[PDB]
Amino acid sequence: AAHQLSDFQRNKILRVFNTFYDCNHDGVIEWDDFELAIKKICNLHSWPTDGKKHNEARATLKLIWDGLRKYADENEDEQVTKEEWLKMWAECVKSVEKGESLPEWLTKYMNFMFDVNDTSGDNIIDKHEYSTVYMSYGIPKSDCDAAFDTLSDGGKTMVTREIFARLWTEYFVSNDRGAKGNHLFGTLKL
Ligand SMILES: [Ca+2]
Ligand SMILES: [Ca+2]
Ligand SMILES: [Ca+2]
Repeated sequence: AAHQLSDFQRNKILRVFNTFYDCNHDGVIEWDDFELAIKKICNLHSWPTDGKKHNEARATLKLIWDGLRKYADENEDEQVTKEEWLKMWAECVKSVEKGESLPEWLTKYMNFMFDVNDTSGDNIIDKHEYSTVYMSYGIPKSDCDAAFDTLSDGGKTMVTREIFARLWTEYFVSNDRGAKGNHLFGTLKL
């Protein structure tokens, strides 16, 4: 009585491990991966290392890693493995299906990524801002452009902070292959 992750769900959650959290592709998340993530973003947007954007990104990522460790690092080595990661997500999905909200470190990350996408600062991610960011993570442009149209409902919805936040939740927990949120980090062929 209860339940595991479906193949669908597990693979969506491993995809994000591999592409966005494990920046040195060694199979585990560590503070070292976050430092890398920080360099990557500074390079993308041309932020100087000792600036306030950089320093605010670092501070935010520290809180996020602190919350992630608290949630997932069961053997307390300051390293989160795919094992630790999936075990945690199993409980984060269930808790979400029962009304609870996602963990605070996760919402923090979502809001931080929204901010990273929305370089114009107008509270809207546009198609160019979007592919600029996900293409930097190895997502093909054609899967960025298709995903954007899906996410914005072919332009009927503005991808604001709140819309990004809802889509974000749906990516990680939805078991519906027709959900829009499935394509938040590039088109999934389904
Ligand atoms: Ca790593
Ligand atoms: Ca660990
Ligand atoms: Ca914008």
